[PDB]
This record gives sequence, C-alpha cells and structure tokens, in this order.
Amino acid sequence: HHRSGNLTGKTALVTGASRGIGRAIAEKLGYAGALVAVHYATGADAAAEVAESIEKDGGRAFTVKAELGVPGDVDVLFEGLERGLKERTGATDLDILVNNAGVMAMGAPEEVTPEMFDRMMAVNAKAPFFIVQRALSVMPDGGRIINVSSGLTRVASPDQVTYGMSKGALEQIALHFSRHLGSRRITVNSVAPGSTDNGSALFQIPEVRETLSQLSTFGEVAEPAAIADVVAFLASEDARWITGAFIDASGGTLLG
Amino acid sequence: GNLTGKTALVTGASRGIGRAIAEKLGYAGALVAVHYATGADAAAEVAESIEKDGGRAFTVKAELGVPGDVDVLFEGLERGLKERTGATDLDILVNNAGVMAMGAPEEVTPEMFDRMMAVNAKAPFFIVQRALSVMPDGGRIINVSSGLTRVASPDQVTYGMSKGALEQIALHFSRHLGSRRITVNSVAPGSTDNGSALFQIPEVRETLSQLSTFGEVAEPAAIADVVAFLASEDARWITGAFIDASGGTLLG
Amino acid sequence: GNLTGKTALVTGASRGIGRAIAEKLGYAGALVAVHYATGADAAAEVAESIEKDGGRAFTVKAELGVPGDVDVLFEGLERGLKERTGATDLDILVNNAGVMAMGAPEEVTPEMFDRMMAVNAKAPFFIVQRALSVMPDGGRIINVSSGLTRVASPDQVTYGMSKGALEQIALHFSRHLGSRRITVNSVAPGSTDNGSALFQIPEVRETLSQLSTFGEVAEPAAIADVVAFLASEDARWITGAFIDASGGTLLG
Amino acid sequence: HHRSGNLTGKTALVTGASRGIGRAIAEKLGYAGALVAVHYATGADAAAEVAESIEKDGGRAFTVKAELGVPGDVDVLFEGLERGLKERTGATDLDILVNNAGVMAMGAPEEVTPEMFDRMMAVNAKAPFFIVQRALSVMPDGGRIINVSSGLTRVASPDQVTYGMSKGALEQIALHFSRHLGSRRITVNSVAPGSTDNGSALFQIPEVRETLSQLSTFGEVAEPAAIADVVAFLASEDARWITGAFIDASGGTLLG
Ligand SMILES: NC(=O)c1ccc[n+]([C@@H]2O[C@H](COP(=O)([O-])OP(=O)(O)OC[C@H]3O[C@@H](n4cnc5c(N)ncnc54)[C@H](OP(=O)(O)O)[C@@H]3O)[C@@H](O)[C@H]2O)c1
Ligand SMILES: NC(=O)c1ccc[n+]([C@@H]2O[C@H](COP(=O)([O-])OP(=O)(O)OC[C@H]3O[C@@H](n4cnc5c(N)ncnc54)[C@H](OP(=O)(O)O)[C@@H]3O)[C@@H](O)[C@H]2O)c1
Ligand SMILES: NC(=O)c1ccc[n+]([C@@H]2O[C@H](COP(=O)([O-])OP(=O)(O)OC[C@H]3O[C@@H](n4cnc5c(N)ncnc54)[C@H](OP(=O)(O)O)[C@@H]3O)[C@@H](O)[C@H]2O)c1
Ligand SMILES: NC(=O)c1ccc[n+]([C@@H]2O[C@H](COP(=O)([O-])OP(=O)(O)OC[C@H]3O[C@@H](n4cnc5c(N)ncnc54)[C@H](OP(=O)(O)O)[C@@H]3O)[C@@H](O)[C@H]2O)c1
Ligand SMILES: Cc1cc(O)c2c(c1)CC(=O)C1=C2C(=O)c2cccc(O)c2C1=O
Ligand SMILES: Cc1cc(O)c2c(c1)CC(=O)C1=C2C(=O)c2cccc(O)c2C1=O
Ligand SMILES: Cc1cc(O)c2c(c1)CC(=O)C1=C2C(=O)c2cccc(O)c2C1=O
Ligand SMILES: Cc1cc(O)c2c(c1)CC(=O)C1=C2C(=O)c2cccc(O)c2C1=O
Repeated sequence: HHRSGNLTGKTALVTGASRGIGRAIAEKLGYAGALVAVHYATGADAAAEVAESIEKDGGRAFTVKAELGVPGDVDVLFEGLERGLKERTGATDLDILVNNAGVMAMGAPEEVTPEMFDRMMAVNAKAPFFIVQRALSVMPDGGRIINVSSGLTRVASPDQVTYGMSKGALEQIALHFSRHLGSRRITVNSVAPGSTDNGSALFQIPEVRETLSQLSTFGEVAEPAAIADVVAFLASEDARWITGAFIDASGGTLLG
Repeated sequence: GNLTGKTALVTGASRGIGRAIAEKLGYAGALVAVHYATGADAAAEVAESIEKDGGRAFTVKAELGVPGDVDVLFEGLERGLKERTGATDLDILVNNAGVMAMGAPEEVTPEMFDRMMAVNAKAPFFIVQRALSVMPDGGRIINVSSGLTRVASPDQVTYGMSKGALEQIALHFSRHLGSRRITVNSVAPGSTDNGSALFQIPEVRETLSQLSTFGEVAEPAAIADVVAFLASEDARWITGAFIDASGGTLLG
Repeated sequence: GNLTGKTALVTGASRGIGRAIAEKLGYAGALVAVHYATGADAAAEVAESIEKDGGRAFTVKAELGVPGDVDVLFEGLERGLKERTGATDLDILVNNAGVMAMGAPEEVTPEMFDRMMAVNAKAPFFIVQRALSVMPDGGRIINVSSGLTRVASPDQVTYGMSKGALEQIALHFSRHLGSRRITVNSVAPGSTDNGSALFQIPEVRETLSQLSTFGEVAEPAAIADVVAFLASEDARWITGAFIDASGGTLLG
Repeated sequence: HHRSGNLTGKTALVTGASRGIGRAIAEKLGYAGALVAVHYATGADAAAEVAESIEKDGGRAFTVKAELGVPGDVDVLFEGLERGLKERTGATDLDILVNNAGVMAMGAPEEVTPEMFDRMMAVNAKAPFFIVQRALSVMPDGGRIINVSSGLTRVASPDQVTYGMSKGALEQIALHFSRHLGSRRITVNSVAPGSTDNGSALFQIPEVRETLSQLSTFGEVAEPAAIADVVAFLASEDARWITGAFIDASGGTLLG
C-alpha cells in the first residue's frame, strides 16, 4: 500500500539517517511521500529498521552505506544512491538533499590534536561540500538542500570549539550556494537544532541531561521529531521563498 | 487541517499579504478574525472567501496608532470569538498591519515619524500585551517585519527603525512566554506584490525583481505559506527567531 | 591629540557614560558641547574638568522627547560653536542620552512607551537629521545602544524596542552618507557603573558582574575609549557597524 | 634610537607580515612600540624590508620563517618566535597574536578539488587554531588575539565558497576562546576587511579593480593602513571591553 502527500514523486537523501535527528527526518520525509535513501556508516541494522518503518507506513525507502570523511566517500555514496534511485524510478534525479551526518568530540581546547581537528572538519564540513557539489549534477530545478548545523555556532562553548568551527564552515554553504543556484530555483538553507535527545548513551549520563535541558527557553531537550518537522517544511513547496537562511530550531536557546 | 479548533487574529487582512495569510489560515481550519482600518468591503470579501472554502471567519474594524485602538480591536475580537466559540481564547496572533512612506530622510517630519512608529511598533506591542490575557498554552505570535531591517535604504530609514523595534518583540517575549509554550517570531518578506498599482509599473517591477536571487517579486501566498507553518504544530521548536522569507534578498 | 581642530556634541554628558565620553573626547583635542536635561551643575563640572586638563568645552541644555527639543539643542549648540570657532561646523555627534524604566511587560502603559521611544529613538533621529546640515566631510556619528538588543529580558522589552530602532540609524545613514565620508555606527555597552546608587547595592552588582565574561561591570572609561576610537581617523573604514563593547556579555 | 607609545614593553606576532595587510599591521604595532615578529613563508626579502622599516622608524622587529598548513608548521613557527623573543627580551612571553596569513583561490564551485579544499582549510582555519592553542602557553594575562577574517563570510560569492567556509571556521575561534579566556583577561576578536589593495598582480587586473571598488559604500578599495589602524586599536588598552566580537572594517560593504 502507498500513502500520498506533498512530496509524492520526489526523491531524498538523508545522511546519517539510521538514528537520532536523521532518522526522524527520513521518517517525516517518507511519510510525506518522498522516496528516501536512508544513509549510514556502520549502523546497517538501525538503517534497515528506519527504511522498513517507512515502507510499513506506506512509503518508499532504501539504505545506502558510506563512510564519510575518507578518500572516495562521495563516490561510494553516489554509486549506491544512483543505483537505488535508477532501480526504483528509472532515473538518477535527486530532489532533496539533507546533510545531517556529523560527529562530536568534547574536550578541553588544550587537548585537541590535529588528527581530531581533521576528522571533525572532514565529516562535518568537507563531506557536506563535496556531496552538494556532486548532487548538483543530478538535482533538477525546484530542488532543496538543507544542512544540519548547531546553535553552538552562536553560543560560546570552549569544550566544543573544533565542532563549532566545523559547523561555522558548514553554514557558509547555504550563503554562497543559495546565490549560485538562484536561477535554478534550488533553495539552500541551514537548520540549527539546540540540545536534542538522540538516544545516545552520552545523553543518558545523568550529569548531562541536566544543564542541557536548561539551554532551551522551554526547559527541556528537543525530541528529534521537533527538528524533523522543521526540515520537512524546508523541503516543501511552502518554503519556496526561503533560501540562504539560518533557521533557528533551538527552542529559544539563542536568547543570550 | 492542522489548525482545526484554533482561533486567529490577522491585522491588516483586507488586502495584500494579510489577505493571503488569513486565506491560508482559514483553509487550515482556524476561525480567522480579518482585521481592517477602512477597507470594510475588502475585509468582507476575504471573510466570505474563507467561508466559501468551508472555513469560518469574521471582520473586525480598528484604526491603529490612535488612542483607544487596542481597546476597540479587542472589544470587537473577544465579542466575535465568544459569540462563535463560547470563549475569548486567542490561539494565533499575526501582527501584519503596517504603513510605508518612502522619501528623502532630510524631509521626514516628526509627525511622519510618530505615525510610522505608532502603527508599526507601538500598536503591535500593545496588541501582544492585551493578547497575553486571552492566549492559551501552545499559542503563536508572528510579527511581519521586512528585509529592510538588514538592507540599507536611506529612503526607508524611519520604516526601518519601526521594523527594528518590531523585531525586538520576538526576542524578549519569547523568554517571557517560554513556560506557556507560546512561540514568538519575526518574519521578513522581501518585495511582495500586494495588489497595489505600484507593482504593475514595469520599471518599478523590474528594479524590485532584481532584489531577490530568484529575479522575481514574491506572490503573497509565498509569504502566507511561511506564516502558516509558524502558526502550526510543526514549528513548536522555533521561538525568538528571525525568519528570512525574502527569496534570497539578504545575501549581500 | 588626534581630534585637535574638531568639534563634538555628546548628548547626556552630565553623568555616567556620556561624562566619560566627553572627558575622553576633550582630552584628545575636541571642543566638546556637554549636553544635559536638568543636571546644570553636573554638566558644568564636566565642562570645567575638560578645560582644567587643557581642553575646550561648554554646556548646552535641552530636554529631549518634547516638541521643539532639537530646535533648542541646535540653537544652543550652533551659537556656542560659532562664538568659539567662527563656524557652526559639527564634526562629531554622540547620541548618548537615554532613559531606562524596568518592569513587568503587562504593566507598560502607552505613555511609558511614548517616553521610551521619544527619548531613545526619535530624538536621536531628528538630532542626526539636523546635524547633516552642519557636519563637514569626514564627520562621525556614534549611537550608544545596549547589549539588551541581543539578550532577551522581559523586564526591558520597551527599552529593547527603542534601542533596536536606534540601531537602524547606523545601517541606513551609513549608505546615505558614504560619499561625504561620514561614518555612522552603533556601540553597545554591557552593564556599566554610571555612578548611580543602583550599582552600589552588593547583590545587584554581583548579578550584573556575572553577565560579562570578565566577571565585572564596566567602568565608564572602558566605553568612552571605544567611542573615542570610532570618532578618530583610525576608524575611517568602519561604517554601518554594530560594535560590541560589552566585555563578552553577548556570548550566549 | 627608540620611539615609545602605548604598546611599549609588549611583544607581537603578525603572521604573513611581509606584504599587504599583515605588513601594515606590523608597521603600525611596531610604531606603537611593540616588539614585532614579522612572519613569512617564502618572501624573506619582503619581510626583512618590513622589519628594517620598523627598526629605522625607531621600533624593534625581527623576521620568522614558517610555512603554514604542512605538518610541523606550528613547531617551526614557535621555535623561531621564542628564540627571537628570548634573545631580545630574556623571556618567551607573547602579548599580541595576529592571525593574518591566508590564501585565496577563486574558481567555479564545480571545479573545487578536495586538495584545493584541504589547502584552504589548512592555512586559513586549522593553522590559526593550533597557533592560538600554542600561544596560550606563553601569553600572559591582558593579552590579545586578533583573527583576520573577511566580509565574504557575510556576502554570497559562489566563486569564493571554499574561502568563505575557511573564514567562517576562523570566526568561531573568537566566539569560543573569548569565553575560555575571560578570567585571564585575554580578548579574542575577528576583524573583517572588505576589498583591500594588497599590491598583488591580481589587483592590477583592470577587470578586477573595477567592481571591487563598488563593494564599499565609499566607492574605493581600502588601503592596508585603514585595516591596520583597526587591528592596532584592538591590540590596545582602549579595546579592553571588546571580546568575542565581529569587527566590521569593510568600509560599509556589509550594507546588503
Ligand atoms: N544531538 C544534538 O543535540 C544536536 C544538536 C545540534 C546539532 N546536531 C547535529 O544533528 C546531526 C545529527 O545529530 P544526532 O545527535 O542525531 O547524531 P547521532 O545520533 O550521533 O547520529 C549521527 C548519524 O551520522 C552518521 N555518521 C556519523 N559519522 C559518519 C560518517 N563518518 N560517515 C557517514 N555517516 C556518519 C551515523 O551513522 P551510524 O549509525 O553508521 O554511526 C548516524 O546516522 C549532526 O550533524 C549533529 O551535528 C545534534
Ligand atoms: N509588500 C511588500 O513588499 C512588503 C515587503 C516586506 C514587508 N511588508 C510588510 O508586510 C505587511 C503587509 O504589507 P502589504 O504590502 O501587504 O500591506 P499593504 O496593502 O499596505 O496593506 C496594508 C494592510 O494593513 C492595514 N492598515 C494600514 N494601516 C493601518 C492602521 N493604521 N490601522 C489598522 N490597519 C492598518 C490596511 O487596512 P485597510 O485595508 O483598512 O486600509 C491593510 O489591510 C506590512 O507590515 C509591511 O510592512 C510588505
Ligand atoms: N549604564 C549601563 O549599564 C548602560 C548599559 C548599556 C547601555 N547604556 C546606555 O548608555 C547611555 C547612557 O547610560 P548611562 O547609564 O550613563 O546614563 P544615566 O546616568 O541615566 O545618564 C543619563 C544621561 O542622559 C541625560 N538624559 C536623560 N533623559 C534625557 C532627556 N529626556 N533629554 C535630554 N537628556 C536626557 C541625563 O541628563 P541629566 O543629567 O540632565 O538628567 C544624563 O546626562 C544610555 O543611552 C543608556 O541606554 C547604559
Ligand atoms: N586583500 C583583501 O581584499 C582582503 C579582504 C578581506 C580579507 N583579507 C585577508 O587579509 C589577510 C591578508 O590579506 P592580503 O591581501 O594582505 O594577503 P597577501 O598580500 O596575499 O599576503 C599573504 C601573507 O600571508 C603569507 N602566507 C601565505 N600563505 C602562507 C602560508 N602557507 N604559510 C605562512 N604564510 C603564508 C604570505 O607570505 P609570503 O610573502 O612568504 O608569500 C603573506 O605574508 C588574509 O587572511 C586575507 O584572507 C584580504
Ligand atoms: C555532550 C554535549 C555537550 C554539549 O555542550 C551539547 C550537547 C551535548 C548537545 C549539543 O550538541 C549541544 C550542546 C550544547 O552545549 C549546546 C549549547 C548551546 C546551543 C546548542 O545548540 C547546543 C547543542 O546543540
Ligand atoms: C516602492 C518600494 C520601494 C522599496 O524600496 C521597496 C518596496 C517598494 C517593496 C518593499 O517593501 C521593499 C522595498 C525594498 O527596496 C527592499 C529592499 C531590500 C529588502 C526588502 O525587503 C525590500 C522591500 O521589502
Ligand atoms: C537594573 C538593571 C537591570 C538590567 O537588566 C541591566 C542593568 C541594570 C544594567 C544594564 O543597563 C544592563 C542590564 C542587563 O540586564 C543587561 C543584560 C544583558 C546585556 C546588557 O547589556 C545589559 C545591560 O546593559
Ligand atoms: C579577486 C578577488 C575576488 C573577490 O571576490 C574579492 C577580492 C578579490 C578581494 C577580496 O578578498 C574580497 C572579494 C570580494 O568579492 C568581497 C566581496 C564582499 C566582501 C568582501 O570583503 C570581499 C573581499 O574581501
């Protein structure tokens, strides 16, 4: 059985869609009718469960494996993407791109090594750029690019400086590419979540779930669905006049 | 629609962007109060248009920027909402009504400045203040700003000032209203065809079209679609935010 | 000093930050007009203090936010400048005078709102407008804002709104005045000891000290030093800018 | 003969101080009395001429060679810096750090290679981070860190996206380090020049000196001295209440 919505007929790639925010994004886009390529690095069982969840709810989805931040990453990602799309649609067209996959590594600024710096930049900033560069060859007019940033680009947090740097680089993609792609009517935007419960063990550290909840003006951490809802909107026809924007989905974390 | 059971006030809803907002909120299930100053026939067209497509709407007259304005507005609003729903509850507030008066800054009189500030900043503040007594948890406040708070134009400086004051409402009330889960946000359209004869003059249309990265002026619906999303459950985690709905006008 | 041969108006110069600004501009060589509302004895102390250290200064009385305010100000200013220099040329304008009135937003009256807007936004706009007729090329306009335009505080919302309007002056007039090489900029102090008895209450001082990343409230001189730089030749390539002089208050 | 000013007794490092903006920064800081370490990669003759110019005007300066963006770069930079400082002052203390050195490589977004990306990031963002990390061990309280960004982080320019990304990363240093260093009273700020005539050949392309001049509200490109004057201010006692700030020295380029 197939369910129809505002994205029926469209195709989407959500990077790191096996858990947390990316999972909720994929589910929401699939629910809306988009054929969703559910990307992962090593969590294939989690990805399959997301893809199945979409398919069971009457949507369409498949999984693609790609380790990002290593040589040949984009090549591997697009080989699997295009194959799955061509198989299911008879074409390689990609309408919606969500750059969600990312890494974090807390620590004192004095302990950051060049290797740690390289990894952060490689996964959070370089890969999103080259994924965008590659998607342009297969993205039709009226397409969508959404990059998942962080409110940590607007709040000083010494233990997260490397991560903030990476996301501040990522935010520059929306600015410069929105102008580049204007005549093709492809919108490029950044969405900045605040603290969001991704399920991970480090959110179940009892000295962490506190203070994080105090960041938001609402006094809670976000559910991933709250962020997914914003991304789904940006991917839609209703967000056609928004491009090159920084979209604050932090639940009032950026209030100073 | 996702706004079934909700109520909404859209100020300046008789024409232009406010009309599109009211029409889009009605379609989604909200009982819309269509506000106007002197466009009585126009407001009634919008209210009828909402009812026609299966929704519920009514009109409320209030000239803003003069003493007792908010009193008049909320007298008409609460009376109409109670007659229709049995409560004075206001879920959604859109501060859309506004004036513009372009001209050299050397020529701005104090009275022009008072008028600009009275309608674009003061009234929205006192409208928000009065709405707090009737707005349930999970409510929505949306203030229509302008890209001109980020793009320098000497001819529009007092307009800019008024909208910069308006934008402060979202910042400060978001913190105030956090524990009631009422979101407060600013929306900034770019150049938008409001139906006025101005946007039909080919040479004015061409200059304005060039401001957006798309090479077009916006249709009102494009702005309404953004406001409709902010009013919804889907934007529960967006508060105190500046939302750029300018179609790439603010790219420098 | 680097301001020798220059003239300067500092509004609200009888006390606090404006006093420090006037004292620092005088020391650098500017003929300073020390403006006040009712602090006549205080203004005279500042003017004397400038002359004592080898500079030139005088006082100008004007209650702002009431009709004819700018007329009174510029009558006194241009008369005093002409008597002292032989011209009415005004090189440096600092819009520093301001009021604050903290309190719950539910309790803001329209008259409180008018007062706030009249003194903090309207007067600075009409002061800039009148200054344009007497300001030579290479001139300077500096508007004292506040970190509260970037930090949400319900108790300060109308203050915030007024300062958000003020900040629009720099954006739009910078473009207007580009070909005259007159720079227009906003400066935002953080919590600053203005000499008032408020900053002596230990528990108020402690709370305010915590806002800065330095754990201290600012001395007025720290703000004046920033304004002094903007007024100088060294800041010729800074226009239309928001200058954060808050000591790390705006770090989120 | 020695000239005295507001920075007498202080020491400064200006990266890429052999030409353009860095040269003007060094001259201005030296003129103010700071002992200036004039850094360069391959332009040793230009650096010596800057260091001599400062010394002739009654200041103190020496040159340090270091290629940034390659392994061991920071090690090499600090070996030469500390040696020169210890020789001249008897201590390794560094009061003022200016991260000025940087690269640019225009081009269509579709032509950017990973190697081009790596180089941009390595020189403009990574090296500034590790230079800051290393300077902290030798920077006394009341110190200064100034990073030279660009107005290109606020103006969309498709041909410069990689460069914008690098500078957007660089701007995150000021935000996170200002909070980290608050109790040590070290200020960390970003300064964003607009178009500035650095002398380079690419500024003498006649199809380039046009349009660039139109960026500023003043209708000219900046002289390097105009930017240096802003940096000198930030390095001074008068800028003690400014930290974590983005300082717009673009001559009204950011007006939209
Ligand atoms: N959580 C927050 O509070 C929060 C706040 C603001 C912003 N964000 C951002 O939101 C995005 C997702 O956050 P999250 O908390 O949901 O993350 P998450 O739970 O840790 O999951 C990260 C996702 O990225 C994938 N991934 C990680 N490294 C990868 C790599 N090298 N190559 C390919 N895929 C990789 C993971 O795949 P596998 O299953 O194979 O490991 C997973 O699907 C990130 O960009 C994060 O920066 C999160
Ligand atoms: N159009 C654009 O390009 C554009 C761009 C950016 C932002 N905006 C902003 O978006 C909002 C609407 O713009 P627009 O072009 O659609 O409006 P436009 O047609 O003037 O429509 C104005 C609406 O506001 C009402 N109004 C005006 N003054 C009023 C007053 N003093 N008291 C009560 N109502 C008053 C008018 O009522 P009546 O019909 O009774 O006179 C009308 O409904 C404004 O805030 C404007 O600043 C517009
Ligand atoms: N202090 C802070 O923590 C702080 C922080 C951020 C921003 N600011 C801003 O910096 C500026 C000065 O602050 P402050 O604390 O130093 O001032 P504070 O002592 O009140 O001093 C006010 C000054 O402005 C004058 N003034 C007030 N109302 C006036 C009016 N209606 N017409 C003409 N003059 C009037 C006063 O004149 P008289 O002596 O004649 O009454 C006095 O000279 C203000 O714009 C304020 O918003 C202050
Ligand atoms: N020019 C503009 O309009 C403009 C506008 C905004 C921002 N900026 C920024 O201002 C800063 C300086 O600009 P500029 O135009 O003066 O640059 P410039 O004339 O090209 O000189 C660059 C300086 O950086 C050094 N350098 C380059 N690569 C290096 C490396 N890999 N390792 C160590 N040093 C290296 C050069 O040393 P050598 O002499 O040995 O080659 C030189 O001293 C840059 O960060 C640039 O991004 C410039
Ligand atoms: C273990 C851990 C440490 C953190 O420092 C954060 C988180 C986890 C969640 C997260 O990624 C974030 C923050 C965060 O403060 C923080 C502070 C201010 C804004 C914001 O978005 C964040 C944020 O997203
Ligand atoms: C007659 C007239 C003059 C204007 O100056 C505008 C308009 C009409 C339409 C309008 O309201 C706007 C602009 C506008 O430039 C302009 C410039 C930059 C941003 C922006 O939103 C606008 C804008 O919304
Ligand atoms: C009684 C009183 C209440 C205040 O709320 C402030 C002050 C006094 C001093 C003051 O003017 C300021 C603040 C302030 O928080 C505050 C919060 C965040 C930024 C900021 O600049 C300020 C600020 O300048
Ligand atoms: C060859 C060349 C191309 C450029 O694109 C720029 C420059 C040289 C000088 C430069 O680095 C800059 C810009 C620039 O537009 C530009 C546009 C808007 C702001 C800004 O700072 C710049 C800018 O600094």
